[PDB]
This record gives sequence, C-alpha cells and structure tokens, in this order.
Amino acid sequence: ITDPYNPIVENANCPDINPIVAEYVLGNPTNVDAQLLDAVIFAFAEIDQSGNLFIPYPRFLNQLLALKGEKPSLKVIVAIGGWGAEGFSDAALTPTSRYNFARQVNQMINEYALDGIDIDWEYPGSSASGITSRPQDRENFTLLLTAIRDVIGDDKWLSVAGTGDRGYINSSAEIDKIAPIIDYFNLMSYDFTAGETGPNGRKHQANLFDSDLSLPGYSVDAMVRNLENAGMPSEKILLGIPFYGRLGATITRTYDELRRDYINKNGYEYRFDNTAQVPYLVKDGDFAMSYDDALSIFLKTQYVLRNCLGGVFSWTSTYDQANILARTMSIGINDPEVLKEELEGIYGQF
Repeated sequence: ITDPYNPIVENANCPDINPIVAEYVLGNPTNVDAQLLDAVIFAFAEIDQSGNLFIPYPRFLNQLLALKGEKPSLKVIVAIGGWGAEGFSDAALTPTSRYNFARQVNQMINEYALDGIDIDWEYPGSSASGITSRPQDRENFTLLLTAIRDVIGDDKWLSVAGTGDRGYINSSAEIDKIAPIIDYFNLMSYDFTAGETGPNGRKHQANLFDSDLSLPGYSVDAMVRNLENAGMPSEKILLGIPFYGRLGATITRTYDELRRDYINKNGYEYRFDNTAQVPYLVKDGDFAMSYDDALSIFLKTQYVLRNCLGGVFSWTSTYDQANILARTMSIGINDPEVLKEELEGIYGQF
C-alpha cells in the first residue's frame, strides 16, 4: 500500500467552518439521537388549499423540540413542502401572497419556538410532481425567500432544499441571488434514478463520482460543482445522503429493510463500485439496488471536509431506526479517524 487514504479531520484551508450534521425526520421521531446531530428538520408542514400552513402530527414536532432539553444547542427546523406539496407557485406570485406566506412562517416560528425553516419546493417552474408551476416561479422564488428573511430576521435559520443538476440551476432557482438570503442550500444529491426505467434505472441513485454504473452528469460531485459554479458558497452547501435504496422509478426500500431482507440475502449480493464510490446490490446478474453504507458515508463526509462544505444531512432518520447510518455520518464529520479505523476492521488497512 503506497497510496493510503489518510482521512482529513480539520481542513487547514477552512478552519473555523465547523460543518454540521443534520437529519430530516419524517414521522414518529422516537429513535432520533440528538447526541449525533447539530440540527433536526421536521418534515413537513404543508400548505392547505386556502394557502395556510398545516402541521399533521404536531406532537412529533413537539417531541423534536423537547430534544433541546438534553442538548440545548440542537437546532430544530420545520421544512415546508416536500414532493407533491402544492401551494408554492401561488405563494410566490405577488407581493400580497409573499407577505402572507412570510407572515405564517414567522407565526409558526414563534408558536413553536423554532430555530428556523426549510423551504422544500419541488420544484419552481416544474409540474413533475403534479403541482402548479409558472415560468415566473424561478424569479418569484427569490422574492419569496427575501420576504421570509425580512420577517424572520438574521438570527433564524433559513434553508432551501434543491438539486444541483443544470436544469434546476437554469430553470428553478437563481442560485447566485438566493445564496446571500439563505443560511444553507440542502443539496438533495440522491434519487438520480427516480423517474428512470429499463437500463437507465439500473444505475446508482447517489454516486459520489461518475462510473459505468452512473447516469451521465448525475454525481454528488457534479451537483456540488454546478452549484459552486453558479455562485453558491461552498460553506452553505449541506450534502444530502439517502438512508434508503432505490432501483429505478418503482422500487425503494429503507436501509432497515435492506439490512433485514436484501444485503447478501434472498439472492441479492453486495458489491462496491470503487469508481463511483458507492455500494449496490446485484441479483440474477443485474444491478438490483442502489444505497449508501458506512464506506460510502465515510467517503461523502470526507468530500464535505475536503471541499469546505457546510455539512451533511440524511433523508430520513426513520429509515435508520438503529442510527447505524446516522452514527457513521456523525463520526464521519466529527471523528473521521474512528470511522476509518472501524472500516479497516472490515477491509484491512487502506
């Protein structure tokens, strides 16, 4: 071994970034471990048919807030939106509608003593999920974010969830204009094969780098670079990691389901794509599942540290009820030497 993979712990080119660890939390938050995390993002507040915010199961939000009893530094954020969530094109449309949305955001912050909000509009200018869209959404989104920041002030968190493909950057968001308004861009660098079938669905959903098993232009690295090139500061990007597997458009499984029923079980076999830097499963000779494991999370957290990004997040905590992946993500940021040592217990010294 002449070329050891020596982990970065602190990047001397950006000391004083203190990258964060977050999880989106969809549903019952019983297993969330605050000790691992800097932030939790409740998913989701909805926009009802009258334009009003709605929280389905408020006790779950309250339970996340109560984690601040154990860890007062924890930030508790509410995400508004999600895939299929209607209401944003209308909310962004006019000075009146933007005021109204911002008013409701701040009322929600005050009601729950939140640390801030995440905006998850999927996506401005696109009706891919069935939601209303308009060609004015991209410019109107900037104005909406300004309306929100103006009301909530500088000392509350504002983030935007989005992607780093060229289409999002050109058609959905004005990256250079939203950058100064937001604290974080939550890069959902996964789901690359959502919407692909046949041979193109039998590809990685979240490969770090390109390989023969990846879709052209779709890699975590490409999305980060596209965002940086479009004017998002590195330190505002949070790199998203899926805690589920995908095969094309039609198959998803939680990490807990993969461990129980798929990984080296039921005819599915583990593989690691050393080029793309992600694991996958094969069955009957075919690519059969794309997911993240401890090794790929080590490599993605090293990418965060090496590239002076703002941090890392998971989608979602409840897909990993034992906090196996969450722990890896947390130590990948905060104690990478321990993660490397653990990995050398499986792969030998590297």
